[PDB]
Amino acid sequence: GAPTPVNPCCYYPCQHQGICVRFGLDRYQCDCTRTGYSGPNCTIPGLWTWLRNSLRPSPSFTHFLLTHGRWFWEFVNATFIREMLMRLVLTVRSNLIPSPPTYNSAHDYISWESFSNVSYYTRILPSVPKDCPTPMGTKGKKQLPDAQLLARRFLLRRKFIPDPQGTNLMFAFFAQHFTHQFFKTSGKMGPGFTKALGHGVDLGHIYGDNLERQYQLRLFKDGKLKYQVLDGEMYPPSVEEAPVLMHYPRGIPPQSQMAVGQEVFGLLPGLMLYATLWLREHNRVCDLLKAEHPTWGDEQLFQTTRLILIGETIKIVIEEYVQQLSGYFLQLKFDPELLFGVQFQYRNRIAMEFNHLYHWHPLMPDSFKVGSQEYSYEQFLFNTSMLVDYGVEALVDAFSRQIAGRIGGGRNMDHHILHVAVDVIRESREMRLQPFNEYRKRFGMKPYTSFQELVGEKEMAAELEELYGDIDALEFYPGLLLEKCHPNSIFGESMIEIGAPFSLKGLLGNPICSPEYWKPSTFGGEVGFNIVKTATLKKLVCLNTKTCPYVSFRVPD
Amino acid sequence: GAPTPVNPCCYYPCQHQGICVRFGLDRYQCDCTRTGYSGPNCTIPGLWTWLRNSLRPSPSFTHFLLTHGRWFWEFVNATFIREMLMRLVLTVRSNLIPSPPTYNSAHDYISWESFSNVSYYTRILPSVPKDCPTPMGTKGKKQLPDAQLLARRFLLRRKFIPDPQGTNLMFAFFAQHFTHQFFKTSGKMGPGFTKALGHGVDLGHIYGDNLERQYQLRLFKDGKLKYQVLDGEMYPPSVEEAPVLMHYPRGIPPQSQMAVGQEVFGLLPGLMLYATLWLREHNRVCDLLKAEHPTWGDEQLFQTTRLILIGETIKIVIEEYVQQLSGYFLQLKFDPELLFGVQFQYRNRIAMEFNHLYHWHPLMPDSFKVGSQEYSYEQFLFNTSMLVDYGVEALVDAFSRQIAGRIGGGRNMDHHILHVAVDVIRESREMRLQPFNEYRKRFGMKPYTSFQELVGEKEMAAELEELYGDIDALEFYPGLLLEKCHPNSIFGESMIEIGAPFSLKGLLGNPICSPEYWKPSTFGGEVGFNIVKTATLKKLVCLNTKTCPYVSFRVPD
Ligand SMILES: *[C@@H]1O[C@H](CO)[C@@H](O[C@@H]2O[C@H](CO)[C@@H](O)[C@H](O)[C@H]2NC(C)=O)[C@H](O)[C@H]1NC(C)=O
Ligand SMILES: *[C@@H]1O[C@H](CO)[C@@H](O[C@@H]2O[C@H](CO)[C@@H](O)[C@H](O)[C@H]2NC(C)=O)[C@H](O)[C@H]1NC(C)=O
Ligand SMILES: *[C@@H]1O[C@H](CO)[C@@H](O[C@@H]2O[C@H](CO)[C@@H](O)[C@H](O)[C@H]2NC(C)=O)[C@H](O)[C@H]1NC(C)=O
Ligand SMILES: *[C@@H]1O[C@H](CO)[C@@H](O[C@@H]2O[C@H](CO)[C@@H](O)[C@H](O)[C@H]2NC(C)=O)[C@H](O)[C@H]1NC(C)=O
Repeated sequence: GAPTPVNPCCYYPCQHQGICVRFGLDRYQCDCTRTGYSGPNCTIPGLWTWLRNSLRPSPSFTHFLLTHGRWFWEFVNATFIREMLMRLVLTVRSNLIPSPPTYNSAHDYISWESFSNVSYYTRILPSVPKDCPTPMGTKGKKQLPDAQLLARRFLLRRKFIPDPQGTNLMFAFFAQHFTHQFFKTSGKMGPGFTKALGHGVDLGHIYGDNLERQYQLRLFKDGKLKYQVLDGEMYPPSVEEAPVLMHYPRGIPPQSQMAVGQEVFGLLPGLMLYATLWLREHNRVCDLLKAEHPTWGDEQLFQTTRLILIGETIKIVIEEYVQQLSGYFLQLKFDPELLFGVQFQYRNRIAMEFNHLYHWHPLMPDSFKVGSQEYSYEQFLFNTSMLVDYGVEALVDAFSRQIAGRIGGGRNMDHHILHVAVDVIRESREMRLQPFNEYRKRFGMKPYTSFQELVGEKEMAAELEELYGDIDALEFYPGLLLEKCHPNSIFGESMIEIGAPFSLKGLLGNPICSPEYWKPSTFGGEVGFNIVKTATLKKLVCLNTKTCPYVSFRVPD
Repeated sequence: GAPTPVNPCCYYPCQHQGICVRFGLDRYQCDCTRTGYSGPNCTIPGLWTWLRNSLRPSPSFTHFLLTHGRWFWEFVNATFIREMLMRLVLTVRSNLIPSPPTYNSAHDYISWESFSNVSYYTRILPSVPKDCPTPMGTKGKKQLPDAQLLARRFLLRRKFIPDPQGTNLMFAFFAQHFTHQFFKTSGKMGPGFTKALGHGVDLGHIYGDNLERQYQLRLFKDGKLKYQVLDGEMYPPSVEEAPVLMHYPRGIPPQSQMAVGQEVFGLLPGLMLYATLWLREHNRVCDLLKAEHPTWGDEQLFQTTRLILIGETIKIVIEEYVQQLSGYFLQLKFDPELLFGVQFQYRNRIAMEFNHLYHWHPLMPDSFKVGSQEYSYEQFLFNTSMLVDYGVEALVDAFSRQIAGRIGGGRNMDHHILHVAVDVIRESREMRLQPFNEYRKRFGMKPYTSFQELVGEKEMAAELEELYGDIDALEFYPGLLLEKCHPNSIFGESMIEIGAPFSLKGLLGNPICSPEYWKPSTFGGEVGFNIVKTATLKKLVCLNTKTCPYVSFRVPD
């Protein structure tokens, strides 16, 4: 007879990535192995770490240096300091992600099932044990706030708040397209599994997440994908030409449906726009390789073109996508040679927290203005002809001229897609993610002392306090999307400091960035190795279109 | 109209791991990227490589230093020079294996299908193109020698030639058991595929190569495996208790069959001996963890014990298995911390050449002497009661007292298993492996100038020449098993210089050897982390048996 002692790991006693291990019935034991710190809680700093801890600048101070005084960055970008700084950004950001994946949605410990079964989403911090007092550990209330009252009172958009950095819809449809290749949650299996077993930039949203779908999408002649030429322009093939199951709506004839790598891409003109572009790019590279290598088979023309398009994707994401997102004056550079000196596992496992912080649905606008007229949400969604009605040139120019919404600060998510945020809050609770403050301590940040320190103003913090009860019990999604934005930035501090470790580890953590693959012979000679380099977003649109329209991630000024 | 020019890569023009790339119709282009050398054939040495190339000792000279003058090695083993040398052996041997796997049985080039589809055997050197003059490239005859006349005239044993190092059958049954966890060729798919997707030391031959087989083999109580206690001793469960398909012979009742991880282990008393031992070891560790962690579930008791047994396997293979095999006076040490300074991918992909050089069937003796009597091959094979008739103690002592056969030099493969060598020569030809000399140049060795330089004597070289026609056309299997043995060694030079890169890369290339996993919390506290360390072969037998018999890899002297 006893009051059933509390699980000591509910208090999160370990600090600095210390592993809480339960011993006996009520004791714990923090494993501070190579965590830099020692002691019963990994709070006593070692010699080397006490030096770096008292010399590390504030994370909000580093972002200030990278966004002011442009004259200093003009010189850095034109010397070898740029390469030397890039080696520092890639090394420091990647050290936070475990080199082999530690845990997953079923095991809160190192295990061979967590390492081998690639059908699982991995994770960085283990889940809250089911025998904790509160559903968030030891702090907060006995029942979390309402999932819909949270999304309506804080996340629902009232009026469109533009992005201060000028990010356009061409970036939004790129983000949705580029991420659906490793964010594919299986509805039949559950909320912690993925059909995208590639776990990174495999372009599974172009060639299919399996092999049968890949064969049915390929022409098997000159290594090309099946292409359907419509009134002069080249579009992806019709569904009856490439009979792979697409999630097209019922009733629309197969002459209108278009088969692509992903199953859902045919439900938006923007998602179908990029799938048309990469298919034009894929068939474009196949012509340039057959010229250099006539004595090549069908398979080698395809598998070598895949690595090239994987190469262009990693470059455009590093030097244009992340660049626009950060707003840094320091020009980012995708050079895998910068990591040849460091120990860096060229493997990646998609974490369930990365899927979480990537819900940038506030990007989407109130309506979609394609040139002359202005399509509504019900007119834009599931439109099976707008891509062919306008062509790639018109839609690319149209999306590059409309501003997207600010991410941080909250109250900027359009109400047609507010239900996605409610599924995120619900999934975050069924995965049992640790509080927002506990994830900051994992990513080198002090926890928020008050609620006003999080949101920035007094009114929103007052309601967020009575709902949760404690700042150490705030969930992961609200803290990210309700955090106060940096001045003239797209989102708050915690979005940059947590999102950057996952991105660079997922981009440079590709086998093509390894010394074994980063050769010109991998991409079929120097002709193909120079397609990976010098690859821009304009060279993706304007090299595959009849005319060259305006295409970038910012709106004209 | 033309004579259809020869494929220039049939001449293997590139040297020093240079990649032959075909350009146009008849030209080639060697990619010497980071190969150390430059020029049209990667034959012109760079500055750093010309220094190391004129200062690298002979591979037959390094083996002489490690096998003579024991007094010098007494001091090295008792100082930090042992650790410093071990860091050198692990780093230099592993640099030959590609960090991500380069090619496989279907692609002779870097490709995402070669990297992602783990159902393939990878490879180090690409295959001979189908448009080469000879089946071995450009040298040799138009038809390779007979597969059976080669195995009967050179590989077939005449009289038993013992192992000069004293390797016993306890080593042989360990080798066959330990390797069947990553050497499982799928008969239905073909000769280049594997059912052992773990690709390393996953102990899939204990817990099953899939998940359904794992569940059906587990007791799901205290994380143990289903165990069948027979007359006091603990044996693996009967097949009707763990209904997973075993390849037991037809007719024998299920009361006699025993279900284990692998399907074939029930066809030898030696294979069933180790499966009984590890099952006793697995259920032994489960008792030691439940004491330290009472508040643990069934899953964590199992998955943590798996990592411990994976840890003991890597240690016993490094410090006892490879140690006995090498005969070095330098004591080998399994310390993953020695690779924390080097860039080392803690991932492994099983190569088809590693499956090749591991055909040590000359280990098997003429007959099996179990204590008093002497069982023949037809009495030993498929014996469903000898393990229970004698117990683990008797069979372990019996196998540790009988010498095994020499591997190199040829003419030492027992005729009951000579058909395995014929399948190896046939598989080597259907995989189209490069000549034996071309694999030596890949593993830092000069090619054999003559046939006498290979075998050592005049008569065997004379017949091997008229069969093949050229020393640059000798296949991979005969060159390995017909090579002249080192003085008083188990096999020749090329077996040590090619086998060591694959082993250390496959042992240290495990995620548990990574800094992220090599913590005491991974193995459930310091109690379990010290089971991985100090784990010996005697502590595997004598800690799970009633009596402690003689158990080692050598025979008493
Ligand atoms: C280590 O961390 C814990 C958790 O934050 C600290 O809190 C103690 O938790 C134990 C639970 O077993 C309680 O019995 C103590 O009363 C708690 N202490 C306090 C001050 O609240 C613990 O103090 C930390 N240990 C050290 C040495 O700092
Ligand atoms: C799908 O998009 C097409 C155009 O891309 C829509 O058809 C146009 O609708 C506008 C109304 O704003 C008319 O002015 C045009 O004449 C139409 N053109 C064509 C070719 O149809 C269509 O209505 C959209 N479908 C849905 C369901 O909204
Ligand atoms: C590079 O390696 C090749 C292959 O060993 C050498 O052999 C030449 O191969 C080409 C095939 O295109 C023939 O036309 C030449 O006649 C071969 N040369 C000789 C001497 O046999 C080639 O010589 C090497 N190149 C260099 C510069 O050493
Ligand atoms: C399987 O092995 C058992 C013993 O492990 C064999 O049975 C023994 O055979 C010997 C003959 O050398 C007899 O002297 C023993 O009395 C037998 N003991 C038992 C318990 O049967 C058996 O013959 C073997 N089976 C085959 C097919 O060879």
